[PDB]
Amino acid sequence: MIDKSAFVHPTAIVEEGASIGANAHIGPFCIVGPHVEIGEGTVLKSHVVVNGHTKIGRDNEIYQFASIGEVNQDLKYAGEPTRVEIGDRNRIRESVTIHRGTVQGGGLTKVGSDNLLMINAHIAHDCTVGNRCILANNATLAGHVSVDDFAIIGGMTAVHQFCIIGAHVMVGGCSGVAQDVPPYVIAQGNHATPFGVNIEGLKRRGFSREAITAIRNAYKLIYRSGKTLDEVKPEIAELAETYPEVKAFTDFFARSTRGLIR
Amino acid sequence: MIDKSAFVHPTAIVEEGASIGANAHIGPFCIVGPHVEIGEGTVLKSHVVVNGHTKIGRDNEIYQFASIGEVNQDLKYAGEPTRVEIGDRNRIRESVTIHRGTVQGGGLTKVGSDNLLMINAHIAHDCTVGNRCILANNATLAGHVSVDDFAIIGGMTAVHQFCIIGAHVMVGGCSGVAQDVPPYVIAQGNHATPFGVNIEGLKRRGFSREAITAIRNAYKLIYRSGKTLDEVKPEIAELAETYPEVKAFTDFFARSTRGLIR
Amino acid sequence: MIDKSAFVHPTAIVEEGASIGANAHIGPFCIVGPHVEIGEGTVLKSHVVVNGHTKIGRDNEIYQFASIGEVNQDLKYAGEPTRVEIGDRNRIRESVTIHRGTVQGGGLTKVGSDNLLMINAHIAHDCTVGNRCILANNATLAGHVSVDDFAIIGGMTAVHQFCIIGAHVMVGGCSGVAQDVPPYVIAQGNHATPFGVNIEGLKRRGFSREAITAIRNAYKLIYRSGKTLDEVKPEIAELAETYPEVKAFTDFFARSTRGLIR
Repeated sequence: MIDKSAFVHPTAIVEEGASIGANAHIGPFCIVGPHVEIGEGTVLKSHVVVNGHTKIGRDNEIYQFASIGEVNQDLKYAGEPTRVEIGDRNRIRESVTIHRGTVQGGGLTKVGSDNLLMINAHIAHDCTVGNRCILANNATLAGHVSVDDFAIIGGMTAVHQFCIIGAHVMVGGCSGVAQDVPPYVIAQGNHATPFGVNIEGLKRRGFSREAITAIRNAYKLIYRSGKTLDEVKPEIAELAETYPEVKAFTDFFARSTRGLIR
Repeated sequence: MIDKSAFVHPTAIVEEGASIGANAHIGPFCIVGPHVEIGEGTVLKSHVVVNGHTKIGRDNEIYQFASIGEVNQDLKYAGEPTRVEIGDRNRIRESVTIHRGTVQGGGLTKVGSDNLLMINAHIAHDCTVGNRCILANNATLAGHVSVDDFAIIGGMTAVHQFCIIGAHVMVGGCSGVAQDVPPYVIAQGNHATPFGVNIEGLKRRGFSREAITAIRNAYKLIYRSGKTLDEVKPEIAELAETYPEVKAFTDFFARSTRGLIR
Repeated sequence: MIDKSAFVHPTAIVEEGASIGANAHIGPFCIVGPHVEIGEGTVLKSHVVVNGHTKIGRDNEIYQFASIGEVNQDLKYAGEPTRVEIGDRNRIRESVTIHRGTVQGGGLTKVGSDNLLMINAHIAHDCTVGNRCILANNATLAGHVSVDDFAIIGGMTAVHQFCIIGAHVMVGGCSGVAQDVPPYVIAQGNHATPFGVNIEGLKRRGFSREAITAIRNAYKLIYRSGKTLDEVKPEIAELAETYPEVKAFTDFFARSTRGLIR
C-alpha cells in the first residue's frame, strides 16, 4: 500500500503490491516493483530501478541510475525469489548496483545503515554490509563478501568472493583483496598487504589510548611475532579479557575462511 | 515494422523504420532508433538506448542503462553510418556500452552469441567478440580488439587496441593487456604475463586428456623452449596434424600483430 | 527563460527558472533544474540530469546517463548552493559525473572547453579543468584536482585530491597519481613515475624543435641533475627567458603543493 503522505511523481511507475512508506519520495522515471517495500522519508531521486523482493529502510537517499534488487550475474541463478535488505540513512550514489542473493549463497544480500556507497560502487549477490561504511567510486564487491562496521574501501578496489573485511579497516583503493582482512588494519596494493593499524580512525572514533595500544600489540603479535596463528590465538584471547576491543580479533578469526592477508 | 505479438511499453519511444521482432519486449523509457532491428524474444528491460545501424538477435536480455549502437569516442569519426551486430542469447548487463564501428576500422562492431557482458563492461568501435564469452564488471575493450570463444575477462581489466584474445583464455582482472594472448592460456597482472594453460576450463569444456596434454606441450614449446617463434611454429603445425586443438595456435599466429605476451 | 528556437522533448522536465539557449536540444527523459543555464546549440541526448547552480556553454554534446551539477560526495557538504561552470564544445560521454563544489573548497567545479570526457569519467567537487583535455573511460578525479590544457588521462586512472596536472601531460591509464605532474611529461604506473617528455604531442601541437629541446633540457635539469629543486628553479627561470615554453615549469612550481612525482 501507499502513504497519502508519500510523493509519487506522475512519471514514475509503482507496481501493485509495492508498499511505500510515509513521506517517502519517488521521483520521475523511477520503477518500483510489486514486491518492494520502501520506508518512511526515503528518496528516489529519479531514473531509479527498484525491483525484486526488496526491503528498504527509512531516510535513505538514492540517486539516479542506481539499480536495486536487480537479478544477479550468477550463472546458476534462475529467477528464484531471493532478497535484499537495506537499512536506513544510507546514501546510495549514482550508478550503484545492488543484486539479489542466491538460494545457494543463502538468498540474501544485506546492507546496514548509515553507509556511503559511492558512484558505481557494486554489491554482489549475498553480500553483507554493516554500518557506517564507505565504499568508494567503482569499488566492487564480489559474491559472499562481508564488510564490517566503519570499514572504508578505496575506490577502484576489488574484493574477492568469500572475503571478510574487519571493522574499522581501511582499504587503499586501486587494490585487490584476496584473503580476509582483520579488524583495525590498513591494507594496500594489488594483492593487499597489511600496513599496520588504522590509528587515525580509532582516534577519530573515540577509542582509548589503552585500547589503541592493546590493539597495536595484538597486530604485532600477529604479523611480527613470527609465531603461527595457532600459537597466538590464545595470547590474544587472554588480552581480550582486559581489553575488550581485542575480542574483535577473536570473533573474526572465527569466521575467517580465505585466511588472512600478508 | 513491428510485430503484433511484440510488447511496446507506452513510455518507450520507437522510431519509424525500427523493425521489432515477434514477442520481443520493450520496457519503459527506452529509445529505439529508426534503423534498429531487434530480433524475436529479445528484451529491453527499461531505460535503454538502442540507436545507429544496429542489428540485434533473438532472445537477448538487455538491462537498464545500457547504451547500444551509440556513436564512438574516436576523434576521426564524423557521423558516418557505421554498424553493430549482436547475436543471440546474450546477457547485457546494466550500464554496458557498445559503440558503432569506424569506416576506417572497417565500420563494424560485432558481438556473437551466448555471451555475458557484465556491468559497465565496454565494447569499443570495431571490436569483435565471439561466443560464450564473459566480460566482467568494468572490463574495457579498446578499439579493434578481438576476443574469441570461451574467453573470460577479469573485471576492471583493460585490453589495448588491436589486441587479440585467444579462445578459452582466462584474463585475471585488475590486469592490463598490451600484446596478443594465445589460446588456452591464463594471463595476469598489470602488463599481463602468461601463467600457463587454463586446464580447468579445458576440463569443464570436454577436451580430451590427450588434447589437453598436446596443448600443454605446445605452451612449453612456446614459452619454455627458449627457441624463437620462427623456429617453433613448424613444430606446432606438425603437432596439429595429430591434435587438432593445436591448430588453434597456428591460426592465431596468423593474426597476431602486437606479438605475444611474455 | 527558453528560446523559441530551442527544442524541448515533451517527455523532458525543465524546471521554472531554467534558462535554455537558442537552438539548444533537450531530449527525452531529461531533467533540468530551475537554476540551470544551458547555452546555444547545446545538446542533451536523453536521460540526462542537470541540476544545481549550473552554467553550461554552447555547442556542448552530452550523452545519456550523465549527471551534472549533482551534489557531491563530501561528508561536510550540506546543501550549500555551490556551482559548476562548463565551457563550450565539450563532449561529455555516457555515465559521466560532474559534482558541484564545496564552500570550503571554494564552491566551484569548473570545466573548460573543447574537452573529451569519456565514459564514466568522474569530476569531483572543486576541480578545475582546462581545454582540449581528455579524460578516458573510468578516469576519476578527486576533489580539488587541477588538470591543465592538452592534458590526457589514461582510462581507469585515479588522480588524488589536491594534485595538479601540467599542460600537455600524458597519464598512462591503470595508474595512480599522488603528487603533482609537471607540464610536458609522461607519467605511468601505480604511483606514477615520470617517463620523460611527451615529445609526440609537442610535435603534433606545433612546438618548435628548439622549444622541444629546451623543454627536454629542463626535464633533465629536474630529474637528472641530482640537484634539489631549490637549486634548479633559477636555472630554469633563466632558460625561460629565451624559451617561453619553459616558463610553464615555473608557474607550475608556483602552484605545486603535493610536490612532484619521482
